[PDB]
Amino acid sequence: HMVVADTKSLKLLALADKVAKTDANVMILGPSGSGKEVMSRYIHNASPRKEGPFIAINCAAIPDNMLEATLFGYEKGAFTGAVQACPGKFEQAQGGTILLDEISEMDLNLQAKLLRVLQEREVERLGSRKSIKLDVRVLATSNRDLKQYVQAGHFREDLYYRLNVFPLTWPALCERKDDIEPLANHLIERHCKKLGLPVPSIAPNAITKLLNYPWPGNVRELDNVVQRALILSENGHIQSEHIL
Amino acid sequence: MVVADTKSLKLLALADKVAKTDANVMILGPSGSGKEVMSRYIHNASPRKEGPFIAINCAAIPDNMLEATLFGYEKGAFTGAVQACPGKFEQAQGGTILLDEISEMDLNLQAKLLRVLQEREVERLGSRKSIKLDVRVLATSNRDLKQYVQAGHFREDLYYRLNVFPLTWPALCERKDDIEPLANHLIERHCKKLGLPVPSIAPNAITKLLNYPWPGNVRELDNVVQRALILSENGHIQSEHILL
Amino acid sequence: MVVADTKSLKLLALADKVAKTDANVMILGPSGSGKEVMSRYIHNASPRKEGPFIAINCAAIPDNMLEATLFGYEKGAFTGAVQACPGKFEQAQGGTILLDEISEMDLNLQAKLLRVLQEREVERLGSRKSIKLDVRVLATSNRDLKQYVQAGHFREDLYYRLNVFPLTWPALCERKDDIEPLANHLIERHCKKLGLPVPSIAPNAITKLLNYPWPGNVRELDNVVQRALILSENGHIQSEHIL
Amino acid sequence: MVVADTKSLKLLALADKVAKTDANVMILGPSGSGKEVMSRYIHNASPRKEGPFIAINCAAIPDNMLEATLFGYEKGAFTGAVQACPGKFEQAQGGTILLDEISEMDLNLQAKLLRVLQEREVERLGSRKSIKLDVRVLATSNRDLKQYVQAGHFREDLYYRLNVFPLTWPALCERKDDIEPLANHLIERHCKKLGLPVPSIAPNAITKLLNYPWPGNVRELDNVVQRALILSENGHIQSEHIL
Amino acid sequence: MVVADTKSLKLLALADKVAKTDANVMILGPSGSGKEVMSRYIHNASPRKEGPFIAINCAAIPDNMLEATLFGYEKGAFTGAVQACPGKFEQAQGGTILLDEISEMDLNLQAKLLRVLQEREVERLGSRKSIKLDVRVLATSNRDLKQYVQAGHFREDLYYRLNVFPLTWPALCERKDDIEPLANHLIERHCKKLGLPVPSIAPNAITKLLNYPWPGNVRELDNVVQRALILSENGHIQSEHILL
Amino acid sequence: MVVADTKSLKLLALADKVAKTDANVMILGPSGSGKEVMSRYIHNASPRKEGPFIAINCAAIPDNMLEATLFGYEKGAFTGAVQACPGKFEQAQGGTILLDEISEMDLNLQAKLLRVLQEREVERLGSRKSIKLDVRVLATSNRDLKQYVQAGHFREDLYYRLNVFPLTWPALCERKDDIEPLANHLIERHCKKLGLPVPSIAPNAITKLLNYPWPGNVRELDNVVQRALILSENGHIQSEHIL
Amino acid sequence: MVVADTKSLKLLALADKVAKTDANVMILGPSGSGKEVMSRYIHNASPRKEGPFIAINCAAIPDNMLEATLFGYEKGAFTGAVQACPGKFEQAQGGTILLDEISEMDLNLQAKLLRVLQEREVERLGSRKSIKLDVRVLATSNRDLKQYVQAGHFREDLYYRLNVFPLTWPALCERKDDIEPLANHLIERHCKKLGLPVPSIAPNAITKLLNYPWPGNVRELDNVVQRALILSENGHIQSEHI
Repeated sequence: HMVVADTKSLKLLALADKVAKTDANVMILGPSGSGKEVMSRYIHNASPRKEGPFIAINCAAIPDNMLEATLFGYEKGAFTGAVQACPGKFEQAQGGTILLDEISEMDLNLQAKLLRVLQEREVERLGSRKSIKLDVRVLATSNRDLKQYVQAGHFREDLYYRLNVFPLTWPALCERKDDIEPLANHLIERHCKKLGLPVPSIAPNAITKLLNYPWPGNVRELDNVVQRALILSENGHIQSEHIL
Repeated sequence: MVVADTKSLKLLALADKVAKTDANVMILGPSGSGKEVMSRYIHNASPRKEGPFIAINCAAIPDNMLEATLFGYEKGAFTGAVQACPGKFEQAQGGTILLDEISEMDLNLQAKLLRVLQEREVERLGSRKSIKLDVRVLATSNRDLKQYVQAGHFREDLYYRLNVFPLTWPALCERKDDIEPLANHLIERHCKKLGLPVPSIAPNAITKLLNYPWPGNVRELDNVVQRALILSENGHIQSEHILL
Repeated sequence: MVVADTKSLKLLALADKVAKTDANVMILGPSGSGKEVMSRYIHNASPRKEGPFIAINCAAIPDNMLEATLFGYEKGAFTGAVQACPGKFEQAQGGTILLDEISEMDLNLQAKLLRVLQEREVERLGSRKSIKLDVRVLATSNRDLKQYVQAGHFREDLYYRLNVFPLTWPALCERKDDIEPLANHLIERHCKKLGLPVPSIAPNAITKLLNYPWPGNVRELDNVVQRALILSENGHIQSEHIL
Repeated sequence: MVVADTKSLKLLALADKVAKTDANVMILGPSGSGKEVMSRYIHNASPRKEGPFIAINCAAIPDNMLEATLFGYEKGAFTGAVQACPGKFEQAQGGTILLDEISEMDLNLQAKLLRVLQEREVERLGSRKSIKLDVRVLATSNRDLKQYVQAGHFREDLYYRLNVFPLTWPALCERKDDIEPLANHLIERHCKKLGLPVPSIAPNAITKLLNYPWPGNVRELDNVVQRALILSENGHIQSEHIL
Repeated sequence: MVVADTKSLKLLALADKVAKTDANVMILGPSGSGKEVMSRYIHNASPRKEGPFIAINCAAIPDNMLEATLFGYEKGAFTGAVQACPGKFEQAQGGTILLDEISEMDLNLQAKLLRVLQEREVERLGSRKSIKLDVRVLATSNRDLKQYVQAGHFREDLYYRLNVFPLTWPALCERKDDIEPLANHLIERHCKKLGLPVPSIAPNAITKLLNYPWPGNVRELDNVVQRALILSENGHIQSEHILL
Repeated sequence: MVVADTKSLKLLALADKVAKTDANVMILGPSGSGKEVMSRYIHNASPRKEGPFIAINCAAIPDNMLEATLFGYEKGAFTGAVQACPGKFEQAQGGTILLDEISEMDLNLQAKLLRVLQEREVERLGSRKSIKLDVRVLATSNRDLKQYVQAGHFREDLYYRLNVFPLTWPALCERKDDIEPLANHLIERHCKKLGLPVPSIAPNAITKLLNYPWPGNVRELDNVVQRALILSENGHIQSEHIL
Repeated sequence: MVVADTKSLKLLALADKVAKTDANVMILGPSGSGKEVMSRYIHNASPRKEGPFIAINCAAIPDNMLEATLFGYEKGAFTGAVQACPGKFEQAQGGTILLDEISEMDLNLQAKLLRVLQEREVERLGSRKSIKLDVRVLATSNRDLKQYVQAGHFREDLYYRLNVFPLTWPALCERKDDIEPLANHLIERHCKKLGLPVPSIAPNAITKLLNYPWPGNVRELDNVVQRALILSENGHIQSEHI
């Protein structure tokens, strides 16, 4: 799930263990593609809502301006092309948890709607007046300083405070170097199992190579380097290409 | 109805005065400083006590619906007006309406609100029928309205009409003696979901809370207090901007 | 008709003169200096006293309904017009219309008002039918209309027709003798409106009232006095800058 | 009508020469300086005196309706055209049309007026039917049309067609001998609608009027005179323009 | 055209030459300098004299109807095309068309004209039937068309086609000897539709007429002469205006 | 036109080599410099010489109809498409198409052309049916197309597709030995028109024609020589350039 | 394939390695430099050999139809969509899709592509039905994509997914040993598709070809060769860029 070793990273998980027991909103900060995904899934699994549903949406990746319709759902005719009814992500997360990835990418109007969801514990689909009662635990993510974003007038202050009771900052890779190697081995394992392949190991000098690179792209970059290495082929031996 | 600071107590004594009458009351001071309970207090201490109390945040109605929810509308009044709907003024009949963050109303909306205040009548959008009103008006603003008038963003005639009895609700750091009893209250109300309320917080944590400027006022305190309860139960060593 | 300052008394006497005539009267000076007493005073001194008195605030009509309100309209004349509706001029027939804050009309509306004044007729929006008018005109402005003409924002012919007889109602600090009878006056009516004995005003509170410049003129004074009543029934010290 | 300054008398004698002809006449000079009657004069001294006299102010037609009222229209020529309507030229058939303030036409309207002058026929908007015309044309501008041509705002060919016999009506201060009979005529015309015509009385009213430069010309004098009659209604000296 | 000044007479001899042919003729020179008749002179001197002479002023067609007037149209071709209507080229069949002030055609229009010139065929707006043409083209321009080409406002290929044979009709002050002969004609032409031809116009008036630079050329002269007749019969002193 | 200058004879020699093939030929040089003869010559020298020869001038199609006439269209393909209509490529089947002034196609049209060249099929607008094409392509530009590519106005892939065999047709002043045969040919064709063909220009007129630089090339020459004929028959110093 | 420059040979050896896997391959280098062959070489060297090979040039789809072409659509999806139409991904099921000049896709379209790679399914425009996908992706770009990312024109997440294994095909003046065999190949080709004549080529012409920097790379070489063939039909020296 999430295996790690840097002491700083262990402290974060201990922190995550404390909020997990409660139903507080968690904000996960840090660079994108740095592994915030599993920390979210980790929190849900440690929470009383573990058996409930876990729903994730990436607010920075929904095409055709469909973000708002995805979250809130809609009735037929709510907008051009709404040719059927569809339930929102919140409705799907009922009794469980919802992850709102890259939340800083919602427009102000959308933030106002999210704010009403949070304080009212209810949601209404687009083109509908009926409110649907909600029992949902909210996790979110931002790769931005949200306070800064508030002060620049792009993020609502009242929403910032409701989403920020318990911020956890997930470090970049270069400031938890002890997590490289268990991460890399986990990436290998993951990739080979999915392809139905024996999982190889990483020679010590490749490890060193991996430990002494700053990882501008963090884990997304690491996962790339590692998949490339497997192509250059099995049991990895300074088949590690950074920027050569 | 919580306070202890001498400054705040003088304010509630002034509240008591206006409450007796039907005068419009404008509440100034920063957003999320506690205003909403001043207004509920004023209503409770007023002869309209048994009447409805209706509030609206003019800065938090999405989809441009603020005007629609204030005045109500008839079916067809605008695109989406698919039904008739009473406005907030109608609902406050015989009681009190609180217009929070009034400084957000655009000039046209302001001109409509002025008429309501002058005629004690209101018409729904898409209707020519005026409804006789008996409503006590309360309002809040987090900005200096005199200035906003002088900048051409707020009607002068509306400012005076709402300015009979302006009460300024000071920032938290300017009423430091409210911080301890506020923190406590915030603790009990939060725990009031099968949580045994941890007491006061330890004296050193009191001190810590007293020696912080609270740039986010009561909203910030609430965050800090709920965060403290997560970290856990009967607090000592909790967190704020400049945690180290 | 509540004044005692010499400025004001002379003003009212001038107003008594136009009153007897059918001339357009323009009332200048700041808004919220209570120049509504003047226009209603004029109507009541006029031969049209028993006729309707119709006021409209040109600077306070929402949704751009100003034109439709003045001139009236037929069903379908513009989007939203689902009925016929008489204008303010029609309602003022045989009496007086008050066009408060007239410097706010756009130029197109001014041309229409000019034709109304010249032809003594009015057409509703979406109608080609003329309605004969017998209506006395009064108006106000808090702007200098002459400058507004030279800035190209106001028609010159309309200016001349509206300004045969301008009366400038001065700021409160320029008629300090009006302050106390005014203060007493609106105490009385924000007391009679609630049925209870009218309280006294401490001599020192008086001097406090007379020595303030009143940037908001009568509108401001009204606030101060209402506030004084809330702080309760016997003026001693109630005020307008805690600093 | 009603003049005394030799400057004015020469203009009137010039007008008598043109009136006998069918030439287009352009009358220059400031707005609200009395052109209306000089046009009227011209028509009365013309062989068409028994014909229609039709006047239109190009600077005062609301709602962009200038073109519609000039040329007329058929039902549905534009949105709002719910009927057929004769234009001003049709109404002037066998007489005279006055286009006051012609410099206010946009260029496309000018091109249409040019055609009408050339072909002596006119077509209603939304129609292709031409109506042969027998109409004498008079016109005014308060601006230098020649410079207006050079600024690109007025058609050269239309300027020439309308500039056969331009007559310049001087500002009031440039013909002071007119001011006293003008005042008198303004008073009577105004009192003629109920009251008895007072005299302007000796100078101290007259010379006061005479030593003022009248930036607003006769519209301004008209106002001063009406105001004076309010101040009141027999004597004078109570003339106000600065104060 | 009535003239003297040799230079004018030289022009007419050039005109007599083109007239006998079918070539396109461009008449240059200021507007309102008597061009309109030189073209009619060309028509009458040409073998097409008995045929139609058709004139359109490209700088004077209101409501953008120039293209519709030139080419004609079918019902519905544009909004308000409520009937069929033949173009000017159709009406000029077997005769001559004068395109006055052609420099005012937009580029699209010019391309259409070019094709008419090249194919000797025309098509009505909103139709694809081409009508065969047999039409002599005359044009005028009060501007330097070669430079207008260089300014990218006039097609080069069209420039060459219309300028086989340009005739530059000079401004009045450049042919002083035409003035008196023209003047009398104006007087003669006018008293024609009325009474006895006044002229006998003092010689001092002639001199006055001859020594004026005529900024407005013939149109100005027409004005002065007409004005003169109004001030009375038998020209003596006349205006331009109350001196300078 | 016979052609004689040394330069030109070599270009025609090059044209003959590429004519025997199916290669796209691009002809550079100034517009109106006789490129039409090069294109025609290539077709008549090619194996497809008996097939259709279709020319379009991309810089001369009004109403933005260039794409429509190139590709053809179905009824309804666009506002005004009230008919099906075959494109110029279809009409060129088994032969040759000349795309004159190709540099004028917008980038979207260029991409559509590139597709036709690549797939050797074409779709009419508003259709999605492919028509197989056997058409040889010739093109023309008066721009340097490489530079037009580097400026972002022309597709690089399209440039390379059309650039296999570019031929630069020289300006007139650069093939001076061609001026006299050309001049004679121009006169001769023009007079085929019942006019007897006027003899080969006086020698002095030839030298006059030779010592001019001809900024307008053949278009300008044709202009001059037609003028000369009007200054009638048999040419001397009837040649005008700038005087 | 068709190369002899050792740099080129190393490139193919890498191509062979990635070919046997299912990884996305990105081919960099200048446009008009022969990426075409290579994509195809990979396909034919991969386990998806006999599956369909589908190529689309993202820089060459007119009328803004790239999105429609890629994803397909139902009738009524956009204006003009008068039929249902399968997308390129559907056509490539069990095979390989080549996305040429991918840097040319807009951000919205990039976000849809990302979803296709992540979820291994595709919706037609104007439909909610997801088609399960089994397709190997190849891509090309003549731009430095990392910098395109840094300039904000390309999605970072999509960049990483497309670049586990970038291969950079150098310009012709970096692989001068490829030039002669390539020119021969074009001669062979462009006269196999004729009346089957017979080829040739002269020493001094080779030198000419070898000492030119080829700003247009392969595209320009092809013009020169075709042109030279026209200019004769045997031997040479008549190679042109004067």
